[PDB]
Amino acid sequence: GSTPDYLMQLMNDKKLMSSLPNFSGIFNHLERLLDEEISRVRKDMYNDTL
Amino acid sequence: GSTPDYLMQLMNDKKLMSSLPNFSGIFNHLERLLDEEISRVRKDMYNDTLN
Ligand SMILES: [Ca+2]
Repeated sequence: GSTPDYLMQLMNDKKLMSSLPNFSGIFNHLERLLDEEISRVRKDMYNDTL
Repeated sequence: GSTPDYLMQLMNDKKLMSSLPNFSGIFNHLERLLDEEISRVRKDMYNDTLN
């Protein structure tokens, strides 16, 4: 039984990062790490179905 | 040994985040994910050594 609240919070962080490409551009890895966490979360929620 | 380039880039990102508390504070999880990746990287580099 999975909870969407975490995923929802992450995607709001992601929307925000997308809105600030100038800030994102001064970090080496920051936005990629958020993307990877989001992919991980979605995979987990789906796999707790199988 | 060296050069541990990925770790240095991450730790630079972390210092930059610390330097920008107002920017960091508008996100729910962003800085923690960075902290977690750093710990993971240091752990892997150390474990690769016990081989
Ligand atoms: Ca922190």
